Amino acid sequence: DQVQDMYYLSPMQEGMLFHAILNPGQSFYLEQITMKVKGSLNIKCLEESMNVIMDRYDVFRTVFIHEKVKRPVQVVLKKRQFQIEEIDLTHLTGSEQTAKINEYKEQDKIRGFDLTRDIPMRAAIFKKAEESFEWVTSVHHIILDGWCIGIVVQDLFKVYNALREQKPYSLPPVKPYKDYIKWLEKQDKQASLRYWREYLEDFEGQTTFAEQRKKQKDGYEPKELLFSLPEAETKAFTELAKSQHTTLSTALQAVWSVLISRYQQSGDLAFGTVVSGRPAEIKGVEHMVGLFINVVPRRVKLSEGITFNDLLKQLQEQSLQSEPHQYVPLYDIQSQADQPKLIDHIIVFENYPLQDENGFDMVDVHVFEKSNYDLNLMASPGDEMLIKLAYNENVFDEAFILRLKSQLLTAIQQLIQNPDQPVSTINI
Repeated sequence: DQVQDMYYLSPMQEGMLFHAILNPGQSFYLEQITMKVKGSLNIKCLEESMNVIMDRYDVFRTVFIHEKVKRPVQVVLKKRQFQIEEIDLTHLTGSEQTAKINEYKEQDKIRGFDLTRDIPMRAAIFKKAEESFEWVTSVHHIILDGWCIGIVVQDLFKVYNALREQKPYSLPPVKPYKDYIKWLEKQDKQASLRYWREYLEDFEGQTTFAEQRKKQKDGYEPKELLFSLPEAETKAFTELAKSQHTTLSTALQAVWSVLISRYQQSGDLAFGTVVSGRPAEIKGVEHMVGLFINVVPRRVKLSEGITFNDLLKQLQEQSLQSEPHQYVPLYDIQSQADQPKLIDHIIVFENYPLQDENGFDMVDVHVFEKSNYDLNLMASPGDEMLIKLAYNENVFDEAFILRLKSQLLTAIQQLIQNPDQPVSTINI
Protein backbone atom coordinates (compact mmCIF):
# COMPACT_ATOMS: atom_id res chain seq x y z
CA ASP A 1 0.00 0.00 0.00
CA GLN A 2 3.03 2.25 0.44
CA VAL A 3 4.38 1.34 -3.02
CA GLN A 4 3.28 3.32 -6.07
CA ASP A 5 5.25 1.38 -8.70
CA MET A 6 8.22 -0.88 -9.40
CA TYR A 7 10.36 -1.24 -12.51
CA TYR A 8 13.81 -2.33 -13.60
CA LEU A 9 16.92 -0.17 -13.64
CA SER A 10 18.55 1.44 -16.63
CA PRO A 11 21.88 -0.19 -17.55
CA MET A 12 23.65 2.85 -16.08
CA GLN A 13 21.60 2.75 -12.88
CA GLU A 14 22.40 -0.96 -12.60
CA GLY A 15 26.11 -0.24 -12.89
CA MET A 16 25.93 2.47 -10.23
CA LEU A 17 24.03 0.23 -7.82
CA PHE A 18 26.59 -2.54 -8.37
CA HIS A 19 29.60 -0.36 -7.56
CA ALA A 20 27.78 1.56 -4.82
CA ILE A 21 27.09 -1.67 -2.93
CA LEU A 22 30.61 -2.99 -3.48
CA ASN A 23 32.45 0.21 -2.40
CA PRO A 24 30.76 1.77 0.64
CA GLY A 25 32.33 4.87 2.16
CA GLN A 26 34.18 6.05 -0.96
CA SER A 27 31.87 8.89 -2.11
CA PHE A 28 30.97 7.16 -5.38
CA TYR A 29 28.21 8.90 -7.35
CA LEU A 30 27.72 11.50 -4.59
CA GLU A 31 27.34 15.21 -5.37
CA GLN A 32 27.66 17.70 -2.50
CA ILE A 33 26.38 21.24 -3.11
CA THR A 34 27.23 24.00 -0.64
CA MET A 35 25.30 27.29 -0.73
CA LYS A 36 26.26 30.15 1.57
CA VAL A 37 23.06 32.09 2.30
CA LYS A 38 22.86 35.71 3.47
CA GLY A 39 19.36 36.99 4.17
CA SER A 40 16.01 36.04 5.67
CA LEU A 41 15.87 32.38 4.70
CA ASN A 42 12.78 30.59 6.05
CA ILE A 43 13.90 27.00 6.57
CA LYS A 44 10.39 25.78 7.41
CA CYS A 45 9.11 27.19 4.11
CA LEU A 46 12.12 25.71 2.30
CA GLU A 47 11.25 22.34 3.83
CA GLU A 48 7.61 22.64 2.75
CA SER A 49 8.80 23.57 -0.74
CA MET A 50 11.13 20.57 -0.90
CA ASN A 51 8.25 18.24 0.02
CA VAL A 52 6.22 19.53 -2.94
CA ILE A 53 9.24 18.61 -5.07
CA MET A 54 9.34 15.15 -3.47
CA ASP A 55 5.77 14.56 -4.65
CA ARG A 56 6.47 15.97 -8.12
CA TYR A 57 9.45 13.81 -9.15
CA ASP A 58 9.17 10.05 -8.60
CA VAL A 59 12.94 9.51 -8.41
CA PHE A 60 13.11 11.21 -5.01
CA ARG A 61 10.64 8.63 -3.63
CA THR A 62 12.59 5.71 -5.11
CA VAL A 63 14.55 3.03 -3.26
CA PHE A 64 16.42 0.06 -4.70
CA ILE A 65 16.25 -3.70 -4.10
CA HIS A 66 19.13 -6.01 -5.00
CA GLU A 67 18.85 -8.85 -2.47
CA LYS A 68 16.64 -11.89 -2.97
CA VAL A 69 15.55 -10.79 -6.45
CA LYS A 70 16.48 -12.19 -9.84
CA ARG A 71 17.39 -8.69 -11.05
CA PRO A 72 17.55 -5.34 -9.21
CA VAL A 73 14.38 -3.27 -9.14
CA GLN A 74 13.65 0.32 -8.18
CA VAL A 75 10.55 0.92 -6.06
CA VAL A 76 8.62 4.20 -6.08
CA LEU A 77 6.99 4.91 -2.73
CA LYS A 78 3.77 6.91 -2.70
CA LYS A 79 4.87 9.43 -0.06
CA ARG A 80 8.16 10.27 1.64
CA GLN A 81 8.51 13.12 4.13
CA PHE A 82 11.70 15.14 3.66
CA GLN A 83 13.32 16.86 6.63
CA ILE A 84 16.12 19.41 6.60
CA GLU A 85 18.61 18.98 9.44
CA GLU A 86 18.88 22.35 11.20
CA ILE A 87 22.09 22.96 13.17
CA ASP A 88 22.62 26.09 15.27
CA LEU A 89 26.26 27.26 15.28
CA THR A 90 25.56 30.78 16.57
CA HIS A 91 27.38 30.03 19.86
CA LEU A 92 30.66 29.29 18.05
CA THR A 93 33.48 31.45 16.75
CA GLY A 94 33.93 31.74 13.00
CA SER A 95 36.82 29.28 13.18
CA GLU A 96 34.77 26.79 15.20
CA GLN A 97 31.91 27.13 12.71
CA THR A 98 34.06 26.37 9.66
CA ALA A 99 35.48 23.33 11.47
CA LYS A 100 32.00 22.05 12.33
CA ILE A 101 30.80 22.41 8.74
CA ASN A 102 33.91 20.77 7.29
CA GLU A 103 33.45 17.94 9.79
CA TYR A 104 29.87 17.49 8.58
CA LYS A 105 30.86 17.46 4.91
CA GLU A 106 33.63 14.91 5.35
CA GLN A 107 31.43 12.57 7.39
CA ASP A 108 28.64 13.02 4.83
CA LYS A 109 30.92 11.99 1.96
CA ILE A 110 31.78 8.78 3.82
CA ARG A 111 28.21 8.12 4.96
CA GLY A 112 26.77 8.29 1.47
CA PHE A 113 23.34 6.71 1.20
CA ASP A 114 21.78 3.32 1.94
CA LEU A 115 20.00 3.02 -1.40
CA THR A 116 17.67 0.30 -0.07
CA ARG A 117 16.10 2.66 2.48
CA ASP A 118 17.18 6.31 2.43
CA ILE A 119 15.82 9.18 0.41
CA PRO A 120 18.92 9.51 -1.82
CA MET A 121 19.14 13.22 -1.08
CA ARG A 122 19.67 15.07 2.19
CA ALA A 123 20.15 18.65 3.31
CA ALA A 124 21.64 20.28 6.39
CA ILE A 125 21.40 24.02 7.04
CA PHE A 126 23.82 25.54 9.55
CA LYS A 127 22.83 28.80 11.26
CA LYS A 128 25.99 30.87 11.76
CA ALA A 129 24.38 34.23 12.61
CA GLU A 130 20.97 35.89 12.55
CA GLU A 131 20.74 36.10 8.75
CA SER A 132 23.72 33.88 7.90
CA PHE A 133 23.50 30.22 6.90
CA GLU A 134 25.41 27.48 5.13
CA TRP A 135 23.28 24.96 3.21
CA VAL A 136 24.84 21.59 2.34
CA THR A 137 22.85 19.34 0.00
CA SER A 138 23.98 15.80 -0.85
CA VAL A 139 22.48 13.67 -3.61
CA HIS A 140 23.16 10.30 -5.23
CA HIS A 141 23.31 10.29 -9.02
CA ILE A 142 21.42 6.99 -9.31
CA ILE A 143 18.24 9.08 -8.95
CA LEU A 144 19.40 12.47 -10.30
CA ASP A 145 22.34 13.40 -12.51
CA GLY A 146 24.26 16.64 -12.07
CA TRP A 147 22.65 18.37 -15.05
CA CYS A 148 19.18 17.78 -13.53
CA ILE A 149 19.62 19.68 -10.30
CA GLY A 150 18.88 23.03 -11.95
CA ILE A 151 15.44 21.81 -13.03
CA VAL A 152 14.65 20.79 -9.45
CA VAL A 153 16.08 23.99 -7.99
CA GLN A 154 13.98 26.16 -10.31
CA ASP A 155 10.82 24.35 -9.20
CA LEU A 156 11.96 24.51 -5.57
CA PHE A 157 12.32 28.29 -5.57
CA LYS A 158 9.15 28.88 -7.59
CA VAL A 159 7.25 27.10 -4.81
CA TYR A 160 9.25 28.88 -2.10
CA ASN A 161 8.66 32.28 -3.69
CA ALA A 162 4.93 31.62 -4.09
CA LEU A 163 4.52 30.68 -0.43
CA ARG A 164 6.63 33.70 0.55
CA GLU A 165 4.54 36.07 -1.59
CA GLN A 166 1.36 34.22 -0.50
CA LYS A 167 -0.05 33.72 -3.99
CA PRO A 168 -1.29 30.69 -5.94
CA TYR A 169 1.06 28.73 -8.15
CA SER A 170 1.17 25.85 -10.60
CA LEU A 171 3.90 23.74 -12.16
CA PRO A 172 3.60 22.27 -15.67
CA PRO A 173 3.04 18.53 -16.11
CA VAL A 174 6.19 16.43 -16.40
CA LYS A 175 6.61 12.93 -17.78
CA PRO A 176 7.71 10.24 -15.30
CA TYR A 177 11.17 8.71 -15.38
CA LYS A 178 9.49 5.34 -15.97
CA ASP A 179 8.83 6.56 -19.52
CA TYR A 180 12.59 6.51 -20.14
CA ILE A 181 12.84 2.99 -18.70
CA LYS A 182 10.05 2.01 -21.10
CA TRP A 183 11.97 3.52 -24.03
CA LEU A 184 15.01 1.44 -23.09
CA GLU A 185 12.88 -1.71 -23.39
CA LYS A 186 12.36 -0.92 -27.08
CA GLN A 187 16.09 -0.56 -27.83
CA ASP A 188 18.13 -3.38 -29.40
CA LYS A 189 20.95 -3.76 -26.89
CA GLN A 190 23.18 -5.85 -29.16
CA ALA A 191 22.75 -3.30 -31.96
CA SER A 192 23.94 -0.57 -29.58
CA LEU A 193 26.99 -2.61 -28.57
CA ARG A 194 27.67 -3.19 -32.27
CA TYR A 195 27.54 0.56 -32.88
CA TRP A 196 30.27 1.18 -30.30
CA ARG A 197 32.29 -1.84 -31.46
CA GLU A 198 32.37 -0.55 -35.04
CA TYR A 199 33.02 3.04 -33.92
CA LEU A 200 36.09 1.94 -31.95
CA GLU A 201 37.20 -0.68 -34.49
CA ASP A 202 41.01 -0.93 -34.64
CA PHE A 203 41.65 1.92 -32.20
CA GLU A 204 45.14 1.36 -30.81
CA GLY A 205 44.85 3.04 -27.40
CA GLN A 206 46.40 6.15 -25.95
CA THR A 207 48.12 7.48 -22.83
CA THR A 208 47.36 11.19 -23.14
CA PHE A 209 50.26 13.55 -22.39
CA ALA A 210 52.43 10.53 -21.61
CA GLU A 211 55.66 12.55 -21.45
CA GLN A 212 54.09 14.94 -18.91
CA ARG A 213 52.69 12.34 -16.50
CA LYS A 214 54.44 12.06 -13.13
CA LYS A 215 54.59 8.76 -11.24
CA GLN A 216 55.82 9.67 -7.76
CA LYS A 217 53.32 10.72 -5.08
CA ASP A 218 50.42 8.38 -4.35
CA GLY A 219 46.77 9.24 -4.82
CA TYR A 220 44.73 12.12 -6.20
CA GLU A 221 45.77 15.68 -5.32
CA PRO A 222 42.90 17.76 -6.75
CA LYS A 223 43.78 21.14 -8.25
CA GLU A 224 42.08 23.47 -10.71
CA LEU A 225 43.05 26.22 -13.14
CA LEU A 226 40.19 28.59 -14.01
CA PHE A 227 40.29 31.03 -16.91
CA SER A 228 37.97 32.82 -19.31
CA LEU A 229 37.92 33.21 -23.07
CA PRO A 230 37.78 36.97 -23.78
CA GLU A 231 34.43 38.33 -24.90
CA ALA A 232 35.47 39.09 -28.49
CA GLU A 233 36.82 35.56 -29.00
CA THR A 234 33.79 34.06 -27.23
CA LYS A 235 31.39 35.90 -29.55
CA ALA A 236 33.34 34.81 -32.64
CA PHE A 237 33.65 31.21 -31.41
CA THR A 238 29.90 31.09 -30.78
CA GLU A 239 29.13 32.59 -34.19
CA LEU A 240 31.44 30.10 -35.90
CA ALA A 241 29.77 27.11 -34.22
CA LYS A 242 26.32 28.42 -35.16
CA SER A 243 27.36 29.07 -38.77
CA GLN A 244 28.42 25.41 -39.06
CA HIS A 245 25.12 24.26 -37.50
CA THR A 246 26.79 22.83 -34.41
CA THR A 247 27.23 23.67 -30.73
CA LEU A 248 29.84 25.37 -28.59
CA SER A 249 30.43 21.98 -26.95
CA THR A 250 31.25 20.38 -30.30
CA ALA A 251 33.50 23.31 -31.23
CA LEU A 252 35.47 23.03 -27.98
CA GLN A 253 35.86 19.28 -28.53
CA ALA A 254 37.17 20.05 -32.02
CA VAL A 255 39.79 22.48 -30.69
CA TRP A 256 40.89 19.94 -28.08
CA SER A 257 41.19 17.29 -30.80
CA VAL A 258 43.72 19.47 -32.62
CA LEU A 259 45.75 19.92 -29.43
CA ILE A 260 45.74 16.19 -28.64
CA SER A 261 46.71 15.29 -32.21
CA ARG A 262 49.93 17.27 -31.75
CA TYR A 263 50.93 15.80 -28.39
CA GLN A 264 50.15 12.26 -29.54
CA GLN A 265 51.69 12.76 -33.01
CA SER A 266 48.63 10.94 -34.31
CA GLY A 267 45.53 11.51 -36.40
CA ASP A 268 43.49 8.89 -34.53
CA LEU A 269 42.70 9.91 -30.96
CA ALA A 270 40.07 9.57 -28.26
CA PHE A 271 38.76 11.36 -25.19
CA GLY A 272 35.65 11.13 -23.06
CA THR A 273 32.68 13.46 -23.50
CA VAL A 274 29.61 13.88 -21.29
CA VAL A 275 26.49 13.51 -23.44
CA SER A 276 22.91 14.41 -22.59
CA GLY A 277 21.47 10.91 -23.00
CA ARG A 278 17.97 12.30 -23.56
CA PRO A 279 16.33 10.56 -26.58
CA ALA A 280 14.47 13.14 -28.65
CA GLU A 281 11.93 10.47 -29.64
CA ILE A 282 10.60 10.63 -26.06
CA LYS A 283 7.86 13.22 -25.60
CA GLY A 284 8.90 16.00 -23.22
CA VAL A 285 12.16 14.22 -22.40
CA GLU A 286 13.70 17.70 -22.04
CA HIS A 287 11.92 18.24 -18.71
CA MET A 288 12.34 14.84 -17.06
CA VAL A 289 14.31 14.43 -13.84
CA GLY A 290 16.48 11.34 -13.41
CA LEU A 291 19.74 9.77 -14.54
CA PHE A 292 20.47 10.51 -18.21
CA ILE A 293 23.96 11.90 -18.80
CA ASN A 294 26.82 9.54 -19.57
CA VAL A 295 30.53 9.61 -20.38
CA VAL A 296 31.10 8.07 -23.81
CA PRO A 297 34.24 7.90 -25.96
CA ARG A 298 34.77 10.41 -28.73
CA ARG A 299 37.11 9.07 -31.42
CA VAL A 300 38.41 11.71 -33.85
CA LYS A 301 40.20 11.00 -37.13
CA LEU A 302 42.35 13.77 -38.61
CA SER A 303 43.22 13.24 -42.27
CA GLU A 304 45.88 15.21 -44.11
CA GLY A 305 44.53 18.67 -44.90
CA ILE A 306 41.52 18.42 -42.59
CA THR A 307 40.15 21.84 -41.64
CA PHE A 308 38.40 23.01 -38.49
CA ASN A 309 35.08 23.18 -40.32
CA ASP A 310 35.68 19.63 -41.56
CA LEU A 311 36.20 18.56 -37.95
CA LEU A 312 33.04 20.33 -36.80
CA LYS A 313 31.14 18.39 -39.46
CA GLN A 314 32.74 15.07 -38.50
CA LEU A 315 31.94 15.52 -34.81
CA GLN A 316 28.43 16.90 -35.31
CA GLU A 317 27.51 13.96 -37.55
CA GLN A 318 28.86 11.42 -35.05
CA SER A 319 26.96 13.08 -32.20
CA LEU A 320 23.69 12.50 -34.05
CA GLN A 321 24.54 8.89 -34.92
CA SER A 322 25.46 8.13 -31.30
CA GLU A 323 22.27 9.51 -29.75
CA PRO A 324 20.27 6.21 -29.70
CA HIS A 325 23.20 4.41 -28.03
CA GLN A 326 24.26 6.82 -25.25
CA TYR A 327 22.59 4.64 -22.60
CA VAL A 328 25.37 2.02 -22.85
CA PRO A 329 27.66 2.16 -19.78
CA LEU A 330 31.29 2.99 -20.48
CA TYR A 331 32.37 -0.34 -18.97
CA ASP A 332 30.35 -2.14 -21.65
CA ILE A 333 31.49 0.27 -24.38
CA GLN A 334 35.16 -0.27 -23.54
CA SER A 335 34.72 -4.04 -23.32
CA GLN A 336 33.63 -3.86 -26.98
CA ALA A 337 37.15 -2.55 -27.71
CA ASP A 338 38.98 -4.88 -25.30
CA GLN A 339 40.40 -1.68 -23.79
CA PRO A 340 39.62 -1.03 -20.11
CA LYS A 341 41.38 2.36 -20.23
CA LEU A 342 40.38 3.44 -23.73
CA ILE A 343 39.90 7.01 -22.46
CA ASP A 344 41.87 8.68 -19.67
CA HIS A 345 40.49 12.25 -19.61
CA ILE A 346 37.19 13.95 -20.40
CA ILE A 347 35.62 17.14 -21.73
CA VAL A 348 32.51 18.37 -19.90
CA PHE A 349 30.53 21.25 -21.42
CA GLU A 350 27.82 22.20 -18.91
CA ASN A 351 25.26 24.61 -20.34
CA TYR A 352 23.64 25.61 -17.00
CA PRO A 353 26.03 25.10 -14.07
CA LEU A 354 24.68 25.47 -10.56
CA GLN A 355 27.69 27.57 -9.56
CA ASP A 356 26.78 30.30 -12.06
CA GLU A 357 12.91 37.35 -5.21
CA ASN A 358 13.63 34.89 -2.40
CA GLY A 359 14.63 37.36 0.33
CA PHE A 360 18.17 35.97 0.51
CA ASP A 361 21.35 35.89 -1.56
CA MET A 362 23.22 32.71 -2.48
CA VAL A 363 27.00 33.08 -2.49
CA ASP A 364 30.00 30.79 -3.03
CA VAL A 365 27.83 28.02 -4.48
CA HIS A 366 30.28 25.12 -4.71
CA VAL A 367 29.87 21.60 -6.11
CA PHE A 368 31.91 18.60 -4.98
CA GLU A 369 32.13 15.41 -7.01
CA LYS A 370 34.67 12.59 -6.84
CA SER A 371 37.23 12.86 -9.64
CA ASN A 372 37.72 9.78 -11.83
CA TYR A 373 40.20 11.16 -14.40
CA ASP A 374 43.59 12.80 -13.93
CA LEU A 375 42.55 15.62 -16.28
CA ASN A 376 39.14 17.16 -16.97
CA LEU A 377 38.44 20.04 -19.37
CA MET A 378 35.26 21.76 -18.16
CA ALA A 379 33.54 24.71 -19.79
CA SER A 380 30.30 26.65 -19.50
CA PRO A 381 28.81 29.49 -21.55
CA GLY A 382 28.93 33.17 -20.71
CA ASP A 383 29.78 36.53 -22.18
CA GLU A 384 33.27 35.18 -21.56
CA MET A 385 33.29 31.40 -21.94
CA LEU A 386 34.36 29.86 -18.63
CA ILE A 387 37.03 27.17 -18.87
CA LYS A 388 38.39 25.02 -16.05
CA LEU A 389 41.19 22.46 -16.10
CA ALA A 390 40.62 20.18 -13.10
CA TYR A 391 43.51 17.81 -12.62
CA ASN A 392 45.49 15.48 -10.37
CA GLU A 393 48.61 17.44 -9.43
CA ASN A 394 50.33 14.22 -8.37
CA VAL A 395 50.27 13.38 -12.11
CA PHE A 396 50.41 16.76 -13.89
CA ASP A 397 52.51 19.77 -12.92
CA GLU A 398 50.77 23.12 -12.54
CA ALA A 399 53.22 24.52 -15.10
CA PHE A 400 51.99 22.03 -17.70
CA ILE A 401 48.34 22.88 -17.01
CA LEU A 402 49.31 26.54 -17.47
CA ARG A 403 50.87 25.60 -20.82
CA LEU A 404 47.63 23.87 -21.85
CA LYS A 405 45.68 27.03 -21.01
CA SER A 406 48.09 29.04 -23.18
CA GLN A 407 47.79 26.59 -26.07
CA LEU A 408 44.00 26.37 -25.83
CA LEU A 409 43.63 30.15 -25.99
CA THR A 410 45.91 30.60 -29.00
CA ALA A 411 44.40 27.58 -30.77
CA ILE A 412 40.87 28.97 -30.36
CA GLN A 413 42.00 32.36 -31.68
CA GLN A 414 43.76 30.84 -34.68
CA LEU A 415 40.97 28.40 -35.54
CA ILE A 416 38.38 31.19 -35.43
CA GLN A 417 40.45 33.22 -37.89
CA ASN A 418 41.14 30.32 -40.30
CA PRO A 419 38.49 27.60 -39.90
CA ASP A 420 38.97 26.61 -43.57
CA GLN A 421 42.74 26.03 -43.49
CA PRO A 422 44.29 22.69 -42.51
CA VAL A 423 44.39 22.47 -38.73
CA SER A 424 48.02 21.35 -39.09
CA THR A 425 48.89 25.01 -39.78
CA ILE A 426 47.91 26.14 -36.25
CA ASN A 427 50.86 27.01 -33.99
CA ILE A 428 50.86 25.77 -30.39
